[PDB]
Amino acid sequence: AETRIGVTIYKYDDNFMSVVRKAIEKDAKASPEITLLMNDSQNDQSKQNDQIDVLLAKGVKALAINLVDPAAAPVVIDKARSNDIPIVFYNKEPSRKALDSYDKAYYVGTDSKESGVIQGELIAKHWQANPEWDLNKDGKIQFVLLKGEPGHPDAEARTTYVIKTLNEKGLPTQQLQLDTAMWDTAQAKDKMDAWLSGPNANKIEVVIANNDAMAMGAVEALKAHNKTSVPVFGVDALPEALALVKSGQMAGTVLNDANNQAKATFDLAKNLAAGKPAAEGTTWKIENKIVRIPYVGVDKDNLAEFT
Ligand SMILES: OC[C@H]1O[C@@H](O)[C@H](O)[C@@H](O)[C@@H]1O
Ligand SMILES: [Ca+2]
Ligand code: NA
Repeated sequence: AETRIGVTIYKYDDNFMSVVRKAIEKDAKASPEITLLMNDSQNDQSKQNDQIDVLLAKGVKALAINLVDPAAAPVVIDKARSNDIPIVFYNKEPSRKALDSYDKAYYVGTDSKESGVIQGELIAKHWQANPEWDLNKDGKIQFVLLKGEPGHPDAEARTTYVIKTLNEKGLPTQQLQLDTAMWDTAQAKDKMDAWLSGPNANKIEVVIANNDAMAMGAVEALKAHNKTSVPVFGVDALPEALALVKSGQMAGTVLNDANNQAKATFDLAKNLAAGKPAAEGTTWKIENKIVRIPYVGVDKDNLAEFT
């Protein structure tokens, strides 16, 4: 006996979604009647759309979709609803209007703003404890920021709220550079290397990255330029970032809870595949069809909890 569930990951080479992918597959092992059909959309929404057509033709009873493009949620909804197939969107949040457009569309993710606020609180905490970080002694944080994908809710909120949080805590900032590296380590290394080769190089006091993968690239570029005392902040708490916090090569990150997002996505998909209320028999709190899993700030104080 078997219930098929189709799953997409927007790109398997995304560091964070690779963690989520493995956690989904691990959780599915405990429900041997489920057969997961797991797909790498390779960062291409048209490929994902074709994959969804195949999954529906192969008789999946639910879809768990990590969109390539958040704006494509209506296309996916239109495909799934033809035969009343439920969708748990996850990690890339569709619009409220898209979620409300189909009774069987749900979302599992995070409060994106919370991660920006926590990151700003972490930067404030360390800035206030490290007066030497104010290289030009002007009382302002001269920073560069590595942004995630334009329009991605986590990139937009982390970028807006890290700065609002710092400023509201009484720490003025000066944005020397702000550009996207598309969540990617190599793009971030190249972008940081360019900034370190230009006129703002010696003015940079803090590196803020919307994720750990981009922070890791910035760390490499800082090392190449012998700027290892410029602090770097990320988001996700990837193992590699936790190792950099331990060595002092990153100042802080924020746990993006892949384990519980994967478990909630799988649990909701499994209930919906059976025609049951989405959170039945689970602890997940659905609020207007959305589950949000808390972020947690991580630095040297609480690092031992995570390694
Ligand atoms: O959608 C993918 C993105 O999701 C974000 O929540 C993670 O912080 C990023 O690392 C990841 O690249
Ligand atoms: Ca300064
Ligand atoms: Na994992």
